Amino acid sequence: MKTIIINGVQFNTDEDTTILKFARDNNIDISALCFLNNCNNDINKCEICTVEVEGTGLVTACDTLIEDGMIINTNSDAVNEKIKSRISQLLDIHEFKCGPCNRRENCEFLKLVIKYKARASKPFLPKDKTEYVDERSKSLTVDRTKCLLCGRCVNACGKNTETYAMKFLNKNGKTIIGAEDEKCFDDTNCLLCGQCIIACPVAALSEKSHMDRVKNALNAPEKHVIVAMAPSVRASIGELFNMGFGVDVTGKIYTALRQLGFDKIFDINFGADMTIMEEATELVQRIENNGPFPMFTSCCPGWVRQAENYYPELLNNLSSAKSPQQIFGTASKTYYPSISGLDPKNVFTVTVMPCTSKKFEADRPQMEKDGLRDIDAVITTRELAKMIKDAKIPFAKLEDSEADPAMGEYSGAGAIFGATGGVMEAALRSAKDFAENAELEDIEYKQVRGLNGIKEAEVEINNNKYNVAVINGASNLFKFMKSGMINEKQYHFIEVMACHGGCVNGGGQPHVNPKDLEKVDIKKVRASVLYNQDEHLSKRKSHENTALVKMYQNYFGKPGEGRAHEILHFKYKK
Ligand code: SF4
Ligand code: SF4
Ligand code: SF4
Ligand code: SF4
Ligand code: FES
Ligand SMILES: [Mg+2]
Ligand SMILES: [Mg+2]
Repeated sequence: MKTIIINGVQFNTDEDTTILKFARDNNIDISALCFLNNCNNDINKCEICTVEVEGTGLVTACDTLIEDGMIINTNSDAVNEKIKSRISQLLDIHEFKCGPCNRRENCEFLKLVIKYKARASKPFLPKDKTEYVDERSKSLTVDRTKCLLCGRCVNACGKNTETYAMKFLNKNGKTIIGAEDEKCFDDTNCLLCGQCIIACPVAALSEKSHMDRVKNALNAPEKHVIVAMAPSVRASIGELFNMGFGVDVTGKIYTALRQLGFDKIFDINFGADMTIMEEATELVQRIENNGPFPMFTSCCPGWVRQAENYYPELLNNLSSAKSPQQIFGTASKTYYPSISGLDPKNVFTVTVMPCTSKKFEADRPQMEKDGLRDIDAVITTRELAKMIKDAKIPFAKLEDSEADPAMGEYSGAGAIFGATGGVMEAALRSAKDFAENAELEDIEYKQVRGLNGIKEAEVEINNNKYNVAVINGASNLFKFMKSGMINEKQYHFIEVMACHGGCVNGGGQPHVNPKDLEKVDIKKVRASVLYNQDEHLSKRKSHENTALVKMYQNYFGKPGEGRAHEILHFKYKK
């Protein structure tokens, strides 16, 4: 073993790890900042994790290994003044205005300033933030007046996407972070997945705001404003109201959306069932025509952009079915009027997503028809949360209400969409019933679930074996293709999500403090909410959605053909 003295307390351990990690595992407080995802800022260590080691001096605990004979002190005056100096220096480059800041209620930096009572040697107060702000992107926004240059976004992008779209840049001899050549992120190989935002300890990286689109549309007398949340929203937004993790708040969201003044409360899970109708039918179609295999999902715009930027040869292999968001939006301007009498142009369709990329998908030029946008606005989970708080809605104390069932009902299949393997399973539940023309009892495909990067399974459909795969994260898509796993066998249907764990870990999701990520498996705790809804729902198949069946019977007809194929589909091409 090793003998380690920390603050006078002796430890006898055989572990090989860092001071920070060992300290955290023994309830010994050590501050940190730039350390996240088992990596720190190598070229510019923040030194917030400084601790004293007798015979060595001050050392960074987040990358310093424990060694026998170490006598560590974490709270000496020499350590605190050092940490206080670094935080003070960061403040010299930080616009310290927490009042209007969108991270006011969960900023790692603010908590560090309060903790050490640090103050700026000179308050950073830029007159014009123009040069510091980049709002060119449809999904991302950079405010470099808040940027600590901790590199956590850069490292996050590398790990999650392996695109390294977020880079350190030298602008006029000044270190900043941004896209390649300081271009607009959209104009680069960036996936707009927002993982860089999630890793950001401050409000330096945020989503491109759409709240003005919403509030204007709401206050517009003639505008009929629809709202519909994604699957993952009802399993995460509760976190930003001190309700904890893994708490279902579906009913509370519906009520909150009515108090905010939305004219109609629908649900994207209804659109998730639609996507399954239009994707399960296509899978069966491609089987009969024998290809083109494999069929890739197309509901994740992060993946779409990844295909557009790295694998354009696969764009014709993507499912023509629109994403649950876009497919919902299409029906909102055509079907919903036909059952409400509303003038389509007065219909304003808003979605609540866990995703920053969804903003880019919704504003795609061709994502419309007859001048009518499928989706007019997308607000992240964080945006809706702020919208609720600004309205002074006591969310945690709201009583449950239901959505409007015309486009608000959803089966358990559409419910699990928010988790990696969700779309896959949901699609197989319908495709097997379609191909075999039956109503099979066994519908649970646990094989394609979980947090494994790459997941594969052999499924039987109409007395024939087919190979499916589920790519869990953009970095795993790169690995899947580069390593030649695609060519090792003939796959017939592949799911691809950009964010590891699925949309429950989207870029528009609530920020989780590093100390909570250690205590909670955010990806599984969030997904559990979705699977629990699937288990307790009467309808667990997309095509068993009564409200949707009505819609298809009375308006669209059959899926994968006629009117359905006409307007609910969207093909990508190189
Ligand atoms: S980023 Fe954090 S510390 Fe800086 S102004 Fe915003 S809330 Fe305050
Ligand atoms: S944008 Fe955020 S994560 Fe990136 S360097 Fe600045 S503070 Fe760190
Ligand atoms: S949105 Fe995703 S791909 Fe783009 S820079 Fe951020 S982490 Fe990288
Ligand atoms: S996995 Fe979901 S949340 Fe992440 S980029 Fe794709 S659609 Fe958005
Ligand atoms: S947390 Fe250790 S150097 Fe940043
Ligand atoms: Mg390191
Ligand atoms: Mg109104």
